[PDB]
Amino acid sequence: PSARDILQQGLDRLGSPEDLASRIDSTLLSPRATEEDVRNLVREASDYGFRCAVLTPVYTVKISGLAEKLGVKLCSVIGFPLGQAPLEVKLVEAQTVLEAGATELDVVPHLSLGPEAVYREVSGIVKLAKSYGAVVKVILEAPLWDDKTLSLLVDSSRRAGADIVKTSTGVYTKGGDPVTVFRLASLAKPLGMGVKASGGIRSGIDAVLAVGAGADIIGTSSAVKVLESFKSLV
Amino acid sequence: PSARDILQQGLDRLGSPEDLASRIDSTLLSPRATEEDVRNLVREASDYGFRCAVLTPVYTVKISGLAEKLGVKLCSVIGFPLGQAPLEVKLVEAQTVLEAGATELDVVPHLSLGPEAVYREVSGIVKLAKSYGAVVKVILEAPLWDDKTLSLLVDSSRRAGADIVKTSTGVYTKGGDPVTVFRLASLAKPLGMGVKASGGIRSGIDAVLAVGAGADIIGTSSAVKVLESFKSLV
Amino acid sequence: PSARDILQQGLDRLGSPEDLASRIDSTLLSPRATEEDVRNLVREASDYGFRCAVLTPVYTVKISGLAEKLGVKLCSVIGFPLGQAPLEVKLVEAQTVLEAGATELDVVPHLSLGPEAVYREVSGIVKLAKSYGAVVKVILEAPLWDDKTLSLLVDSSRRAGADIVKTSTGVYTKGGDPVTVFRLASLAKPLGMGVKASGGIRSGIDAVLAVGAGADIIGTSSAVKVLESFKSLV
Amino acid sequence: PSARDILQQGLDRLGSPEDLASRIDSTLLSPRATEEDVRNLVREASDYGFRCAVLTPVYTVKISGLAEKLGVKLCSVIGFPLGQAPLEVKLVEAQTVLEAGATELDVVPHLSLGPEAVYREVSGIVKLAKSYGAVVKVILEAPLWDDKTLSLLVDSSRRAGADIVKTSTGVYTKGGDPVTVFRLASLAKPLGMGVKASGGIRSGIDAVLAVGAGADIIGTSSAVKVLESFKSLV
Repeated sequence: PSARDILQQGLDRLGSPEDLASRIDSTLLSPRATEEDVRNLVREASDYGFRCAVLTPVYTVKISGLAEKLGVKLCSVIGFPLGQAPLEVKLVEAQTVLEAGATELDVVPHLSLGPEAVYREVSGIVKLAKSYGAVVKVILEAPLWDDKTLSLLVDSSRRAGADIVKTSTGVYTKGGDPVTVFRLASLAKPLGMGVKASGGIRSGIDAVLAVGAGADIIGTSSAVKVLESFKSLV
Repeated sequence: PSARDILQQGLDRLGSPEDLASRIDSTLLSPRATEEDVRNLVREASDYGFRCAVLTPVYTVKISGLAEKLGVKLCSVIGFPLGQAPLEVKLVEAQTVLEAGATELDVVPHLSLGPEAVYREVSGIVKLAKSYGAVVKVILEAPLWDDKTLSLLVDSSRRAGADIVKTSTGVYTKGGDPVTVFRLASLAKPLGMGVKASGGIRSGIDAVLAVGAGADIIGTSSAVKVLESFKSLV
Repeated sequence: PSARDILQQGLDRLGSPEDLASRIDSTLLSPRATEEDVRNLVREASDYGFRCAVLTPVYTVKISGLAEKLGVKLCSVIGFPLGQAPLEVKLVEAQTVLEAGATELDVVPHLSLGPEAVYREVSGIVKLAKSYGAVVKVILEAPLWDDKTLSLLVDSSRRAGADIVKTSTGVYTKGGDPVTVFRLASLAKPLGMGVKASGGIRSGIDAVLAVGAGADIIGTSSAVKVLESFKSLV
Repeated sequence: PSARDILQQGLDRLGSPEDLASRIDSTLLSPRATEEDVRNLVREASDYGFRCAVLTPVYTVKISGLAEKLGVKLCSVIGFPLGQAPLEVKLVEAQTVLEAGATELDVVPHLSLGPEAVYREVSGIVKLAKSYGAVVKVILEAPLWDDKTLSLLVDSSRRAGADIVKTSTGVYTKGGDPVTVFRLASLAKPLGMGVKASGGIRSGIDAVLAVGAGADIIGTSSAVKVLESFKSLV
């Protein structure tokens, strides 16, 4: 795609602030995040109509009550952000979050073990997830691998039953840029998988470019600012 | 302007690679730059049809012969990048480059001395530049000032007779982003002055966004990559 | 302490490369780390006589056989690096690594829930660790808190029965610098707890400075370079 | 040298705060620096006994009166920080500063033109400088070149009549670290040239390590903090 292609595609897909808001997974995954910050995250998600609230396992559970009351979908990260705890540990972690009402999981598999291990690991998590009717997004840290390796990873995710593939944890890499988004999307979309872009998305512009590049969902810890920035540059 | 506004404005103005190449001030201002590098810069500027080649005073002089032969317009930075040498020094520097054939000057005034001082100083080099029919672009390091102060600097530049105002040196600040570009453009355009965006412009998308925000000229040390990036994202 | 004080204290404690190597927790906690990399880490730990090898739960388990064969002590990070999975999850994770032979745990508690919560949580893993005669190092992300808050965290760690307190995860903060190390040490040592410095320790000089500031143990992903750098600056 | 060597050497040379203060060239070379900041720089230089005040040409001239009254030696940067204005322009610049009372010049030659050009250029500046009994420090941007090239540069400076060689402009590179300081010192000292380290020196510790590595003079824009940091770590 050309530069013009990505800009035009973004414009074709985001006609209104509501369109953008509906694609944003409002996130809070900071070592400093308090219960108060989490409450504010969920309330604002409802206030602005964001796709869902993304939290760590503990806060997902603690805030599930309020989220249910306000009708805010909850997404929890799993084995995040390093992803090198054993499969059993991630399942116990996913279980507690699923039992609490979380309907989506942003999973970090043990990527460095290779495509086959990722397939076996993700399949195990998707299995638990399906029993709750939960959606699984697989974080692939795309900036770390070449295309051949990213393809193998996307394919293992597909074969595992995953719905969406995510570009980055936003910790070890950043994947909110058009190039990284396109690298993942050019592989995921043909297979019918959704695409989530995350990492450094701070402006409405950043958001529109990511969508134009192929992202279906926008992950960001600055959801409100991204939305306001979309409406007005300054 | 909204995020959509700047994207659309960028698309409306840059329909072809030629349109882009025509607005690009291909630059080389590095402590590592060699004569060989400069020859390559000027030759490729000719190859790609870039707006001009931007160089330091010494290389502007050394390459003037080649530039003339290949029909490449030359632009020299003056008092770059700190701008705290006295006017007398800057005038001697400009005089030498003008004597060599440079038709544009990207001047860094002693900004921190205040709007009035900038007015007097720029009025001086503009007077000199005019005798050679050369254009003057005033670098204002926009990211350093609030809107009130930037307006004062833009106004002084206008009063002094300058043609264009530039967002940044790319050294002490980076002003290639849409917000910075708009901040300057919103003030300068109503006054009939041109706007040049510089600082961190590495992709074709960066270029299109800067133009959409109001930049007439794009300054970049990666002219070739920006152009190729414009044609193909990856 | 004065700058001279920390330098002198560092020199007084590290007379030989062996003294240094003996205080180094050779670490590998990367999303890119492969089994091969881990084998190399453990083998070189043996070669250089490093204090132990620090790994993620999965690799701690996979390498336990080799580690035992080469007589390399194993330390696993727990709930690393964000620490916001519930205690139950962290306990399962620790249990598996302890079952494999790990004798030390570098634990990341859910710091942002407050001192009291940290006390209860750490008391839990310490109880488990004790049944295996394993040592527990509590990561406090010192750079994130003021002295009053850090003191509260140090005190909770002490009350919970932890042996050592660690300055940082090396991910959300970097705590290998003398100031951070002293901030922690000034609080922990008077309480009889050990101090581990981690985050950005790349040179032998970084190591000596951290020890001079009060670090008993040095955590680093560049163990070999730190040692060689200790022997020769260049 | 070993890590211990550099720490011990620093301690041998900096026994008191006064020792450190006497080696510090208190600097202010910011695009934001105002006349008020400059006055404060000079007053404090006297207050703490720093070696001298380092300023841009314009401020050197504007503050010379006060500096003379307080007995504060003045050092001006020349052709700083890019160094690619012609020799004649730098001489006019050096002249105005010398005529004002500046007794030291921190010169940035056009390094990328090669050793021979640097020799011819520096000789020209040293010539003007000697007539005022002024000292010349030649900035070599050491981090940019290999040892062979740095040696050629140090030798051209020596042959040119320069007194001191400086590691960095602090703009295009940073040379306050032990490694970079040693690289320059191991070449300069045998030839009897002084050594100035600059770039990122913010702590008393940073200062002591640089001296231990061979720096005779410490350039820093945080002179007061470096000195206070030397006396007390926190």
